[PDB]
Amino acid sequence: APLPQLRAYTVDASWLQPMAPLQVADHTWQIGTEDLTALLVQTAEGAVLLDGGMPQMAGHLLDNMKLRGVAPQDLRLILLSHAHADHAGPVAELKRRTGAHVAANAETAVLLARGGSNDLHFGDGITYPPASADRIIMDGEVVTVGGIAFTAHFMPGHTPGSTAWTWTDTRDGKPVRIAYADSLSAPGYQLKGNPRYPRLIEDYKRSFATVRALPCDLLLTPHPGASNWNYAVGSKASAEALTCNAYADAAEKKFDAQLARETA
Amino acid sequence: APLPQLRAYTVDASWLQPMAPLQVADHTWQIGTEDLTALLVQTAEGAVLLDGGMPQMAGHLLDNMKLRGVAPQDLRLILLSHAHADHAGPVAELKRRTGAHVAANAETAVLLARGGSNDLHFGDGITYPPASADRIIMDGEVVTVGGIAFTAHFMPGHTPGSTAWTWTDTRDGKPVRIAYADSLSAPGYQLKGNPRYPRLIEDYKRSFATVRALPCDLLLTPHPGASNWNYAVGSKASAEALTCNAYADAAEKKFDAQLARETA
Amino acid sequence: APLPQLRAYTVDASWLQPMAPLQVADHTWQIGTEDLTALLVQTAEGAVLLDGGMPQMAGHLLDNMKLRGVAPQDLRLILLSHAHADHAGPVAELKRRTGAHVAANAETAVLLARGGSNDLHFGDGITYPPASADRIIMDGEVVTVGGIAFTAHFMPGHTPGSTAWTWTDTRDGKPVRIAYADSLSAPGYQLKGNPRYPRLIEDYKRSFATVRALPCDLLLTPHPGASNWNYAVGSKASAEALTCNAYADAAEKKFDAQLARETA
Amino acid sequence: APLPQLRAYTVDASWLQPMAPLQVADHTWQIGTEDLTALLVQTAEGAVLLDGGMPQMAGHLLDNMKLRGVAPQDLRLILLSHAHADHAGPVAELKRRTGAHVAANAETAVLLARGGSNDLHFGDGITYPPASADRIIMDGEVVTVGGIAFTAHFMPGHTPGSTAWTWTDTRDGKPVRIAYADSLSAPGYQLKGNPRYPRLIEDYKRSFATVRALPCDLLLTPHPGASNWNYAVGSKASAEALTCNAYADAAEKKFDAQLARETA
Ligand SMILES: [Zn+2]
Ligand SMILES: [Zn+2]
Ligand SMILES: [Zn+2]
Ligand SMILES: [Zn+2]
Repeated sequence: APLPQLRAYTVDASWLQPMAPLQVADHTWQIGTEDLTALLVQTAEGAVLLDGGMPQMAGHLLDNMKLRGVAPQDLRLILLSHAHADHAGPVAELKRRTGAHVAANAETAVLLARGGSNDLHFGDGITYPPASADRIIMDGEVVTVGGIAFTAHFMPGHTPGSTAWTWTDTRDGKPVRIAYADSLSAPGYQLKGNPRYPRLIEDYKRSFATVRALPCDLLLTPHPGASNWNYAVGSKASAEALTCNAYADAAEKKFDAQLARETA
Repeated sequence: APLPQLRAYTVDASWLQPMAPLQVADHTWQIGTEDLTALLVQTAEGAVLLDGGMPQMAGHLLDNMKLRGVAPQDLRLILLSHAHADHAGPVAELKRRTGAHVAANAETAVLLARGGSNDLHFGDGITYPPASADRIIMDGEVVTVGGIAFTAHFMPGHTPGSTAWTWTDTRDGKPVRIAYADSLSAPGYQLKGNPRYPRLIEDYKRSFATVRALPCDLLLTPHPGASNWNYAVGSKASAEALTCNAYADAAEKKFDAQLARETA
Repeated sequence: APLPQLRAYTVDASWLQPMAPLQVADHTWQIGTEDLTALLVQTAEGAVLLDGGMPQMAGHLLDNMKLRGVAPQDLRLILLSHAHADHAGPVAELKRRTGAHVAANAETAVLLARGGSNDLHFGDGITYPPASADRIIMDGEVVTVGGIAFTAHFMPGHTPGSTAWTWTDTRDGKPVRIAYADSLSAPGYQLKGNPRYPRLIEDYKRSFATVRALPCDLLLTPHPGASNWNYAVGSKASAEALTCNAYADAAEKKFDAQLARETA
Repeated sequence: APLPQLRAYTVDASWLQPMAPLQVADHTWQIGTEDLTALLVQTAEGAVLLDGGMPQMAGHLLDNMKLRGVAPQDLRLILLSHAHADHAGPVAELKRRTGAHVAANAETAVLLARGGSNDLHFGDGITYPPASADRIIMDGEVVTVGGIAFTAHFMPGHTPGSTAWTWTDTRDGKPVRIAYADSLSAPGYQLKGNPRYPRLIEDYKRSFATVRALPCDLLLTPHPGASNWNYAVGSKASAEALTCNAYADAAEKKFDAQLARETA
């Protein structure tokens, strides 16, 4: 009776479907896949990448950056929503090939440093190549690259270091407040009485109100389905997108229903 | 005109005055100096150390542990209030000579990993040898060593990873709730409008209420003067010690007065 | 055309076949699987573990240690041959559950810190949970635990930080020089003109002579087949075991033949 | 009798005397102090910095880079001779303000990661702010930035990760082979029978022959006095500079004389 073999982290085929760079605003572009968000912000002093998706997406991300006229050495900063393999996967490889830095809070830094291993809920089942954080950001700290200011908003829940990023871009000169909020789900999490996360419910409830008050004109999520985005239709991608109130209120209803059946 | 020389972190002579192990409870001992707290908890499965003081105190700590019949390999865990040089100093040296592990939250871990350098308020002026954290603890997580359970209580303010530790010991069988709360001061900190700590005031106010509600029968602080402890008098050390309400209420008055004159 | 899914590191079923602790000397025991070596050294002051095998072997290792009367807190030190997933796999999990420290050289430390990712020859195909090294050892440095001295012998080749460990045990009082040498193979390695390892051939040739001169009465390897060990037969396990000269001379013949056909 | 206070790492005033950028070749510039070498290499795709000097030199280095028309974001890579405070000091601060990466071998990486603490010969007396390595280089590995190729040459002795860097620049089109070799001294080192460095003598002897065979037309050292450089005289700085043979042969005579009197 041999010990069980290792099992790889497999996802849906739509999570790995490459797409051409879809434009969100004057300086914001989606360069990930159909069901994984990878935001690129082109500035006058360099590019900024928010999340990266699965670890095997490092090559696809570099191709879309070259399509936007962005050399590897032009990527200046990598920002993360939360350090899971399906979002912070190719961060290690992108640091070696682009010369970019990674800015994340302490909780995301320690999770990214160990490659998602020893997860509070998943253990070692979802492990990705480890990467180090070059700058530790605090709640509400502003990060500026090429004149565009990125403000961090801590929303602990899915991970202790979940962060929503807000910045103001333009749409043919007319400004737009973009808010890239993280996930608010808890797939298979032990919500009540978790020894690894005793204050989990208090963090989710405080994060639901944090998402509601985010300065936002266009909402984006790491998984586009959470905010009712459809990258496949291109022009009509942001047609039925949800607000910050609708996204937080819908996630709280699922949280309370999951918390209620957990006690059953 | 040569560049200025480096300056060492010098403290008062009382902070470096060795003392014999002063007993606090049946299993708790003070093995630091007169003005620096180093709590040792002897259990049936090993010893636990809370803080260590200045970096040059590693030799004095090992001597007092040997006086208590504790070999270096018997030290099982090191706990920290906050990762500053005057408390988490000899942590790196103690890990090499005792085989103990360090448990701290993410904010204390990233601060301990870089040896206090790049401080949010002090910069590189107070640098100590770096040490790594072996276990990342969350708010309210319980750590048990030899039957004694240590509960973490996050109180961000002095540092983002300030932690108060509470545990129940005995006094000749009669139990006692000990609460080792961290400092609540802000020496020379920019309280309002700090770009490195935008939510500093919100963290201090929330930490003041956290200290008030701590389960406590005997309060101890990293600096014994903050809780009106006097290690020099030995038997009368805990005579005029402050409560949790008195300690938090007195620190908030100084915080508001400092915040008021800062706006002046 | 979706991007290819991730693939897990699968091995032979014999590499994951648990076995009872097989005795090697008075204080040395094999507690791994049939085709993976995990040496345990019981001393008067604690236990020492050399390698651990696949990452999913952490539970099996703790069971055999309990069979030998070794509690988790009794494991004092973990030693490694080279930081690959099939040997240094459960190191991260064993550190969290045993309170042991890890001693390895700089090259093994930086490879263990990133969980085998960014391998010089394998890339990210063989990734395991990352672990940190607590003590950096040099070539020829002696490590003593409970009176038994372990001497490190650098043999760079399979990995830049491959290390052979030698120590003197007994066999009913009669001493025996045990040498736990690392692998000398190069599976699919680019030997000549490797940009990631320009001095690869010089390191292998210098390592072949290092293995020949190792003080050895009984040779063991991470893979027992390399030294002609057969853990399955129990008593006759060390019957046809190879010497240090035979093991190094046979590995060099395969190295030269592989280097010759590589130029073809 | 209080414990002794901490003492800062003080150096000569000439080690902290700022100087204007002195030109070495068409693309190589000295931007450090009079007695500390800080080489800057301006390419078409960015700048490369070799060493930095004392930790308090980060501001002076950025000023000279601005004089050479090099913005902070233009610094692409930082190379190190050995990770001591008087050479790798401002590396941590330069990474935060320039967005550059650090390339060093495993031994320099683990020494830079702990800020020079726990030195093999100095202990914790010479501690500097810690910095992380982004790329691990091997012996003879080539690093190219903007067409200029930097080849690493391991020369363990002063530190286990001492590295000499060689590259070919020009002098008005006429090429010149520059070799930036590390120090070969051992100030107060225990050469024979050192438990922290058992193979110290073998590494020094092998490093002396390594420096002799370095491809070199102009030699530079971290301390300009070792190679008979005089940055103060400007034009006549490289007048009486030593060769690679003269520098290695003079250092070996001092090594043997120091090794001889150590046995006395
Ligand atoms: Zn997800
Ligand atoms: Zn203090
Ligand atoms: Zn193997
Ligand atoms: Zn020097």
